[PDB]
Amino acid sequence: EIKGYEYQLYVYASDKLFRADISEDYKTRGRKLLRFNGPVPPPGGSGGGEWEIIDIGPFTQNLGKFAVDEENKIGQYGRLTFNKVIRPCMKKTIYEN
Amino acid sequence: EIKGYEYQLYVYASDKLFRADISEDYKTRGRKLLRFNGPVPPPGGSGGGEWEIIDIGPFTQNLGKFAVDEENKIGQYGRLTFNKVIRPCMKKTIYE
Ligand SMILES: [Mg+2]
Repeated sequence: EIKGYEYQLYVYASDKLFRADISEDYKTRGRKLLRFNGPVPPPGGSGGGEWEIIDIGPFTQNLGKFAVDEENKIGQYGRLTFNKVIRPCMKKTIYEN
Repeated sequence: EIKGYEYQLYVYASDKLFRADISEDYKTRGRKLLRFNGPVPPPGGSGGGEWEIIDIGPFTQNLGKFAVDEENKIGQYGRLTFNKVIRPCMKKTIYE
């Protein structure tokens, strides 16, 4: 049976974007702020669309390897070694309108 | 009808966690790194569970208000005024 939930929210406050991580008890509906960090970059890039959770199989792992390979051309964090992609992996599909 | 895709990935590299935002064009299949940011905290808390996208209706807006009200007790960023929660909003279900 459900023990509770964790939520990850992108919340604007004072015109700035933050990531908030919240825990919630199923039985009491009592809530806890786990983390509040930012400002964070907005999700996505261009175009409207709907977000979905996808699995983290080989295709998603190779997207992570792509991202690290590209970042290593930039070098902002030094030379990085890809380890793995973790859940959740989110995908937005953008339809031409 | 499909223009392309965007991905938001949590990727460990050199044992540090980063958020990577990637675009993919449907017609060319080309991929672009939009943003790479971190180190970031891992999503969720301890314990496993399954993630889903939820809507940003009143329940979700009130979670955002909860968060801003709580953060305003500490004040690491000063005093904040809640504006809104945007998409995507993610929910992880934890089972007993
Ligand atoms: Mg959907």
